[PDB]
Amino acid sequence: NMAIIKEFMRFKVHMEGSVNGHEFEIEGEGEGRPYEGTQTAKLKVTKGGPLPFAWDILSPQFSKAYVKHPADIPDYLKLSFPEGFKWERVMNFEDGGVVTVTQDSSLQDGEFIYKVKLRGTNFPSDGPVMQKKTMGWEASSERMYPEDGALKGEIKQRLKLKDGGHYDAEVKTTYKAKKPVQLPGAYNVNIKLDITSHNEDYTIVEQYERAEGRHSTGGMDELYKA
Ligand SMILES: [Cl-]
Ligand SMILES: [Cl-]
Ligand SMILES: [Cl-]
Ligand SMILES: [Cl-]
Ligand SMILES: [Cl-]
Ligand SMILES: [Cl-]
Ligand SMILES: [Cl-]
Ligand SMILES: [Cl-]
Repeated sequence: NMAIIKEFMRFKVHMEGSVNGHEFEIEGEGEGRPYEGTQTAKLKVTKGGPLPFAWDILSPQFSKAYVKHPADIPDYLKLSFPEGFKWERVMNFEDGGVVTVTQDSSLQDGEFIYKVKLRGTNFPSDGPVMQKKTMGWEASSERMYPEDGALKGEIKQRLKLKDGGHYDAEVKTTYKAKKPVQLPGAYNVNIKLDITSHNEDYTIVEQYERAEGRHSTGGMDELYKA
């Protein structure tokens, strides 16, 4: 609703997780312009810091309410509020690392509330994640489509490395409204996530993300719709 999701919205996030058995907690808050598809966040490691792995595997887990949509693509996730939605993600990294994530999103007292759980496993002890050799995500295209009564997204997601190379992951996410709301058809979401600042050990980190939905069919008529 245009009433309940305002042009500027704040959020609080809590993550509990483990990577290669190393347990941690993160608390953060953020803000942005949901209909414009822009947001920032500041995250703080509150337990298990400093983290012995790349911040970059956590950054994409910290807000799909802030995606710009053409007027004629049902904004399924915005419409799930105030009750909200859940998402479940699997990231298969090319060296056998795996990240599984679950998230609950709701709207409480006019603020989004995000609860995240993360399990990262089988990262090579001397690979770029555990050795902190990553340098942020390339811009991504998430292919969205409805399936089994939920909204699914698939990404071929690419991390830049300090050595000039790259490090890839296959990602699939299911996004499911807690109440029935109309699912969209297939379309793409262009995403760019930046680490804007961090302290030396990444126990305080600031992110920015821009995300915009675009039609993937419909030709010039649907182009730049909205
Ligand atoms: Cl407003
Ligand atoms: Cl506010
Ligand atoms: Cl979306
Ligand atoms: Cl493990
Ligand atoms: Cl390890
Ligand atoms: Cl970055
Ligand atoms: Cl659609
Ligand atoms: Cl478009």
